[PDB]
Amino acid sequence: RQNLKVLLLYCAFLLVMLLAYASIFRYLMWHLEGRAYSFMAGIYWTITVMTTLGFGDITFESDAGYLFASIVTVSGVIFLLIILPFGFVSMFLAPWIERRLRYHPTIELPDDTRGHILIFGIDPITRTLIRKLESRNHLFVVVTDNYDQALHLEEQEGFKVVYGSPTDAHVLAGLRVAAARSIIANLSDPDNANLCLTVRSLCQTPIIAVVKEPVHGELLRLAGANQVVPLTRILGRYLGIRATTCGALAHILDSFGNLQIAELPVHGTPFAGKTIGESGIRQRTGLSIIGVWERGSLTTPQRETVLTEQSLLVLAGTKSQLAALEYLIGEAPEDELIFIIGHGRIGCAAAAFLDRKPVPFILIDRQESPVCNDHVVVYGDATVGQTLRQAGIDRASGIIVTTNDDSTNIFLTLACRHLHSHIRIVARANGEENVDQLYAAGADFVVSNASVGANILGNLLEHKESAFLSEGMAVFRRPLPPAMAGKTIAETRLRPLTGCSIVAIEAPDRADILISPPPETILAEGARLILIGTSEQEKTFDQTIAAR
Amino acid sequence: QNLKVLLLYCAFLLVMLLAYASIFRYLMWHLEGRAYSFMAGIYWTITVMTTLGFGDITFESDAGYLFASIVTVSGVIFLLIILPFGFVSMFLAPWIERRLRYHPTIELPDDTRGHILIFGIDPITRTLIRKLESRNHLFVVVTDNYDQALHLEEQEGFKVVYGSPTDAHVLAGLRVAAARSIIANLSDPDNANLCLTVRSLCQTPIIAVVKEPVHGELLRLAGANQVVPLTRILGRYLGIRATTEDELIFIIGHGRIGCAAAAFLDRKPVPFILIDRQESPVCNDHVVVYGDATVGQTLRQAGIDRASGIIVTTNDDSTNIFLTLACRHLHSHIRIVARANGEENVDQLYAAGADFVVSNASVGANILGNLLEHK
Amino acid sequence: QNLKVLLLYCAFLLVMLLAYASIFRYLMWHLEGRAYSFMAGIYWTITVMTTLGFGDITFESDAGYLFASIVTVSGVIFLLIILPFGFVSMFLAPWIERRLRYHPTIELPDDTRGHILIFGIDPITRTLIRKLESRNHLFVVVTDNYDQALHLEEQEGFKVVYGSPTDAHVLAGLRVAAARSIIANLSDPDNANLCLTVRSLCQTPIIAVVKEPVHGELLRLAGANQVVPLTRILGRYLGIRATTEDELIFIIGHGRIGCAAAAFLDRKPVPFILIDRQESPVCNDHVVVYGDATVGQTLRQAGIDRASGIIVTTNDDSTNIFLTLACRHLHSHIRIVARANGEENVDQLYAAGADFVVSNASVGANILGNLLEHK
Amino acid sequence: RQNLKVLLLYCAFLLVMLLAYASIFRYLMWHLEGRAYSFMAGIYWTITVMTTLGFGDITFESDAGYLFASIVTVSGVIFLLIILPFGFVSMFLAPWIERRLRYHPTIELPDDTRGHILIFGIDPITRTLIRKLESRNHLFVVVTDNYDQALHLEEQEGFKVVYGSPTDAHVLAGLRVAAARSIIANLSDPDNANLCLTVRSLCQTPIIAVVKEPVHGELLRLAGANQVVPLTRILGRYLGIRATTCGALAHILDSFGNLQIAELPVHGTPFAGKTIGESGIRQRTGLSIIGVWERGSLTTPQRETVLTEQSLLVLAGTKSQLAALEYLIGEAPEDELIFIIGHGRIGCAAAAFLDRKPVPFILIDRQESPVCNDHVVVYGDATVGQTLRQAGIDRASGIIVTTNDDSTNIFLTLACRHLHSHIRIVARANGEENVDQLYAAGADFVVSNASVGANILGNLLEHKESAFLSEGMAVFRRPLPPAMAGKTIAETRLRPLTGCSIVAIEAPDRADILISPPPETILAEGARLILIGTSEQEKTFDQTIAAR
Ligand SMILES: [Ca+2]
Ligand SMILES: [Ca+2]
Ligand SMILES: [Ca+2]
Ligand SMILES: [Ca+2]
Ligand SMILES: [K+]
Ligand SMILES: [K+]
Ligand SMILES: [K+]
Ligand SMILES: [K+]
Ligand SMILES: [K+]
Ligand SMILES: [K+]
Ligand SMILES: [Zn+2]
Ligand SMILES: [Zn+2]
Ligand SMILES: [Zn+2]
Ligand SMILES: [Zn+2]
Repeated sequence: RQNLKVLLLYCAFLLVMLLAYASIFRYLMWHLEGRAYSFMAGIYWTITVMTTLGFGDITFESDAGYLFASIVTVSGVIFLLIILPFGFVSMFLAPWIERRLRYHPTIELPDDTRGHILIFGIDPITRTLIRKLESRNHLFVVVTDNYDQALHLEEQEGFKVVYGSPTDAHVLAGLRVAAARSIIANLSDPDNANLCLTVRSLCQTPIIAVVKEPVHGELLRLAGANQVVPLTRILGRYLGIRATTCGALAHILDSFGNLQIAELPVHGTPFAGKTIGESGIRQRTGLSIIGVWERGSLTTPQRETVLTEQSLLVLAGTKSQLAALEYLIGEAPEDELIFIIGHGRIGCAAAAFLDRKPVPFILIDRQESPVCNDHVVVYGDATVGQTLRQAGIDRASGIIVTTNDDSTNIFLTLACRHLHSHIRIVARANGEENVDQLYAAGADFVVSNASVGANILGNLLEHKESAFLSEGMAVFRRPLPPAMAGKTIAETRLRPLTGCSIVAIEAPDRADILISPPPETILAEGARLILIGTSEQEKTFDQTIAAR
Repeated sequence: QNLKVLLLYCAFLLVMLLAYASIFRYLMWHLEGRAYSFMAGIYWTITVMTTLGFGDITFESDAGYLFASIVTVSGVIFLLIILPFGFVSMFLAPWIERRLRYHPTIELPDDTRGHILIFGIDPITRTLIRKLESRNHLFVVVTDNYDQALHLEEQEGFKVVYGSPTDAHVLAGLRVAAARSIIANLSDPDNANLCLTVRSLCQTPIIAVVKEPVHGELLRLAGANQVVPLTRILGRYLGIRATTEDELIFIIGHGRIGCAAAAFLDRKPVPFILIDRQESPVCNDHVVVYGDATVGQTLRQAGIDRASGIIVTTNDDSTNIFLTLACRHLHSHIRIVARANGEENVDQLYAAGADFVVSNASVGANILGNLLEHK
Repeated sequence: QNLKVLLLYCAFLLVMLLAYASIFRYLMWHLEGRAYSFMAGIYWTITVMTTLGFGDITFESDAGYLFASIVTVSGVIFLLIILPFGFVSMFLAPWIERRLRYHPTIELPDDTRGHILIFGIDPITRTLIRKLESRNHLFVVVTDNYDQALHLEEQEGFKVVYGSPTDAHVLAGLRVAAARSIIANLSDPDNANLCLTVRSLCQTPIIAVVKEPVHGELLRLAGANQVVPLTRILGRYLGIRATTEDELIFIIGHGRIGCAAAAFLDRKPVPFILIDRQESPVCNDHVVVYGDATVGQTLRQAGIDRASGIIVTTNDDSTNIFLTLACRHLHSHIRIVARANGEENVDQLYAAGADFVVSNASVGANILGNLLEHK
Repeated sequence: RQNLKVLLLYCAFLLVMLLAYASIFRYLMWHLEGRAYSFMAGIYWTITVMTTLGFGDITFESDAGYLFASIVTVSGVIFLLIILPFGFVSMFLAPWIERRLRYHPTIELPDDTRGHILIFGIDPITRTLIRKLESRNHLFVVVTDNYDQALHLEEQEGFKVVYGSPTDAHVLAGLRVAAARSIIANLSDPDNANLCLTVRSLCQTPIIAVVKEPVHGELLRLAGANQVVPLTRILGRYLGIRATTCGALAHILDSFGNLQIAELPVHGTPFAGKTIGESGIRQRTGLSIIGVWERGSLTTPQRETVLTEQSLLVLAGTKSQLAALEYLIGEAPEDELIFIIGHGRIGCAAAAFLDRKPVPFILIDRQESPVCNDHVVVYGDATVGQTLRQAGIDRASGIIVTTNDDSTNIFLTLACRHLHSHIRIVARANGEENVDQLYAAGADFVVSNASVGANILGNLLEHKESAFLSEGMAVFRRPLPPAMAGKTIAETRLRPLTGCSIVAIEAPDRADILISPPPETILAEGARLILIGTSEQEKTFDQTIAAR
């Protein structure tokens, strides 16, 4: 842009210089020496002089003609010999060298820039959220106050990088935060607080803050943030659920008090190896298989679907419906004891989780946690010798390996699995490049940080048409009224009446479900509906069915 | 400088021109018997050196060949090598050489007078500069830190010099004698060194910002014309804002300021609690409640409930904000006074819930600024 | 690459030449009725583009003027801009661009086979390289450390790649499948990661240098074809050299080696004293006498007098030298075995008084080297 | 050198190309078209073609002539249009940019380099030894293994800088250590040991090692070093001598057992304010004023010389002669108590000194000395408040301020002198740029590290014709034999007879001395000689006087 324009702007000047001279010449030849020259001769002459070719076939004779020739000559040397080779070189050669040779840190965004997604605080999660959602070519812009880090992210991108204080309002003004589509506040909690209060001072643009300590959750909504994600606590959960010898029930959401969305690791459970229709999970409980999570993907349930031990079943149903699956697994193993190696915010979160549903564990680390005063820790280097065995890794029913270094995690998983082939080992993979290797070391399940993080933010980013809608709302299930047996969702006109929206229609006699049905969907008899609206829209719903 | 070297070389070139154009007209006459008009001589000489080469005006004698060969090369050496080099070197070097690698300015020009020497850059001084360059005073900051001279050179509005502020030779190059005023905002021992050294070269007025108020008379002693105990003052402004029985003021942060503020609330007896993480390396006369205020029930275990005032005094604004935000959530009616190092965060401490905010940079600049034009 | 782009552009230029020289001869004939020999066409075309401009062969019709104007510019664009650029860009860029700022090599060519991947550079491997490039094997070292890739790139004899040795995509670019052998000389957890990852891409032989000998079977388990417990071995070589009653051997230095050596002198019961400064982060089974050996009567308070042998095992050669020098001064007849990390200091440990010197780099290279060509 | 040669080598080729072409042309014109051209025409043509001037007055006509013209044309564009502008630019423009833009670290010395002085371990002392002895333009070469430090020393020099391991023998080989004049080993003691053992492996070049811990002195001579300087211990001495309220006697050398070279701070002594002849120091004791040290300079004593309080008197005489000056000062003040603020190697050395001649002191510091277990230290920050007064700085007779930071030293000296105007304050100046300011703060005397260091090394460097001669020798004084009353030193021919050398001849009845007398010096009656030879040369001396 700014360099190419300067180029052919200067070419327009040169062509003007040409056409001018070629005519001044034809004038002089006529008015000085009495020679009528064709126009092309004027061009041909002028070119020949400036370019310093100088054929000498067309020359002047009067001193006056000498002067104008001398002039045109120099004008060739100044503008075709100096500037034009300079400009061709300066606009082409400078970018390759000046910008690799020394950083020219981008400090501001263009005036017109809109629709971008501001990333504040780069790390494995966000870096993975970027590589994943640039598959829709969103304009991802990351920001850093760290000069040497802006260097790295500028040479390898994918995403434009800005260098500056994320709290300085003037900086945020140059980032056109008002015209932004969404802002990801992935800094420290006090910086996240500063960040939000500052953005709320310039605009109202949606801010998804990733909070470290879950207690600071309400404090960041308070700082302005539209949605808060306690990632460290969540990953701890996913670890504690994966470690419980027999796959246990995990509660995801309490939609008012009507419906519970939950999940279940199929491992060590009578549904493992068995299929969906074979297990007949919906039939015996009345539950709703809203989706199955196997190989890092969200898929719709099928009857012919075999549940691997590695699988995770999402659920939806009443409190007495979930209860029916805590008995269809369904007995706890005697002498449970889970080693949690690593007392980060995650290992601590996981230990807080295994506390919530009482399973005794041992927290092993090297130094004491700067954050936690409520967890007793066994102190000692796990890498060095008999440390795990002195704690008694022998009577353990599960090892959760939670170091912030993947290479170490691998080496423990490798060390444990060698030492005990049959025990449940759950590891944690910061960088998702090491996921495959924790499995290959012997991990029964691997929780990739980057992957789980990106998936949450990603979903919260493209659901951001109704994510703050979904926030502060209740989701419910309604047995489809027989009056609408055979009628379209569109023909029924449910949303203009009630305000609720259909997200899923399952079969009357099947574990199969149709999720996010199109407006042209013809309803069926007995088909069980599951919708999302306000608490009060679930309410006025029952009329607009009775009304019409 | 670089421009002078350019058109000095253009004067030489025009001399070369007028000379050659006349040597030519001489030769044509004295070698081959051709009288050429002066303009023809210029026109020829230009045509040769510029290597255009029309060939309408040529010599014939071997002698004429020689002078033509000479004028030809002189064109290639001075219009083909130097003049494109010089146009490129004076224009292209500054954009690249100076962004690409630092050429640290080590000295001030001979004639430089009326400048205001800044020694020890920080939020205060940086704010004193943006504020008093609205009268376009020549602000010159100095640092012994190479990597810091880099930052301040690319972003300016003030020229930056790299060198030891205590080395007398350095101060001599800074023309301290002809200076209008000197701001000594370093450590107390450095400030002392700085003054004793300037008093050795001149008598130029020196406004020293003293950290520990006891060292105040020691710096006037080092030469300083006026001494400003900024940390003590900001503590005062905090203690005054927090009172305005069962009075009880939490002071979160035991810096020199929170300690100054606690020393202030002592002077007019109001009971307070000093909360911090580590013990103050400077104070042995204030009892401190030790514990991280960010982590959980720390403030409540001290009893933030029967408190009539919280003074939030961390040296990090983002943390101050997050406390003010945390306190005001926890207690809507109590007087919360916060402190804003960088004045970019002032608005946000208010927005968090601060009943009053004391901006360091702002209060500092205002004092120095006033002391500078009242000088 | 860069050379190809050059004479590819020369082929285009010669095409431009032969084309123009014929278009010209055509025009002269079809425009003005002048038959020109082919060489005249070349000679003209050269003369125009090169901007020489003799003016002996010129057109007269406006049409001829146009084609001449065209050929003229085509000379200025392709002989005046690109050809001097390209000669400069392919020649001048490598000397400057690559010394001036690093362009870190991130990947290996498609066809690269028969190479020996080095993972984890240090005195041993660096010595294994200088020794086995006497058969001109393609040694490629890898590092995730940017500033270390710089050093190893300017001083080589081995190509350097910058990247995570555990990232599978990185290993894919290194053509690990077509590799001849891989040397895993990282930490034990990294070595484990490294192997499990290579075993995921290929089955290429991996010689892992294991630090703690207990992790030996764990690395064969990670895939490694052969495991070398170098630290344990060097300890052995030290313990053997120090015996060869009242036998009593001082082992100065409680590294993995001095600890290995002490474990060795345990296996065939000879009483010793382990002297160090801090406690070993790895060993809880060796009692150590704590105290700085450099500072005064430390060795004599332990009783270096009734000792039958000193094993000097510091990870600094200059210190080892200074101890060996200090001991041999203090006791001429006692058996002193020292350890030489860098083999540049071997001669000096002898010269200080070492009865035998165990060079780390040398013993390491010899083992790996043998394991590499016996492979 | 290497770049200029490549330039005019290429100019020789160009002129060859010229003279060749100009003759090929004249040949062709004759053998192709039948035109005899003068030689100058050939040059003139050839120039005109290659330079792309192209007058077109002299052209060919045959196709053959076209070819050779086309050839000469291109040869102009390749060698006058590409290389010659490149080479003019590359040899001129590269040094200014390539070398400022990125370091090209000098890794080796030229083959022929001899007579240089290798500096190993740059610091205030050596940097001052360099600025001082480049006033004789010696080739000072400093060496460092620190890349970022080689950068600094290369841009500011004065002295060429080499980058490499000073212990690596190959490195030392490139430094041509064999052809070296002298080597200064100013590294750590183990590095100094390594350095010497390595140099002794390549050559025998003289090595002056600056030893930190004085106990390691004999260990470095053992490593090869020809002379060892325990600088830290010496500076401690100079501090302890300066602090003793009344100027005390300090013993410099025990030449066998015959003669003692000593010194005396004149401060607080009855010679202060008084002159040399007025005090009549030589007269009452028999001592020899070998030189006076006032303002950082070594000067010959004069009778009309006033001894300031700041002065230091060097001495030479027997054990009973020095004794006579420990009573002419001469009484110790009651209640002596010296604060030594700073427990470095120097403050510790100074405290070890004030121990040797029992004066009670207080060692104050912040942390405990990693090196000393024999000095009890009062721990506490001296900058912070009542720390000095709680130790009782009130009953102190002297403060020695010995921090490794000058700005702090200044601030203490400034703080003490404020607190106590009359007490003896001795400070220490690392960098000699701060010396003036310690005085201006109130220091009664300032010991500049850099200055005292350079002066020792400097002297040891230019005395290196007889420094190792002076080492292991004894210096003596002899009452000039009356037989040589009126005879020259040269006429006497003392050195070929005895082997001793005259360094000083003083007057029979004067405190004045003539030092390093020229060979043409006519002796006098009673004039007292002081010479330097071997222990055994002082012996055989008494014959060669009795012989003739
Ligand atoms: Ca991996
Ligand atoms: Ca802000
Ligand atoms: Ca060596
Ligand atoms: Ca100074
Ligand atoms: K012509
Ligand atoms: K003609
Ligand atoms: K021409
Ligand atoms: K021409
Ligand atoms: K030309
Ligand atoms: K040109
Ligand atoms: Zn915890
Ligand atoms: Zn305090
Ligand atoms: Zn051990
Ligand atoms: Zn001591």
